[PDB]
Amino acid sequence: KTHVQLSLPVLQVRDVLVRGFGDSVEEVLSEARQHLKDGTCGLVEVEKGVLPQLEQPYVFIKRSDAAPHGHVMVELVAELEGIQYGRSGETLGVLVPHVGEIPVAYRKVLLRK
Repeated sequence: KTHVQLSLPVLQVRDVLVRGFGDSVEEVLSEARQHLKDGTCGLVEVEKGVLPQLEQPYVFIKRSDAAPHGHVMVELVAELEGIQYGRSGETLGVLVPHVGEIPVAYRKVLLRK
């Protein structure tokens, strides 16, 4: 399938133990997709002060369209030193590894895989 319904745990930035997916744009997009497939991916909602507490490159989920079965359609965009790799809509948050942190909510998305 081109799209997968996922429910992503929403983490507080100060709880996150592993604050990025790796060291290159290509690695972070790769690892993000592996963790999404394995159910080991969390979501941090972007507000003032959040991104400087996480590791670059960043992997965003961005709205890809205007929401089947409650799931917003999203795709992955990476960012490194102010350059983005991909072009999409509004940021729903930044993806991070999930290693058992307690979430504050769940975000239902339809992920373009």
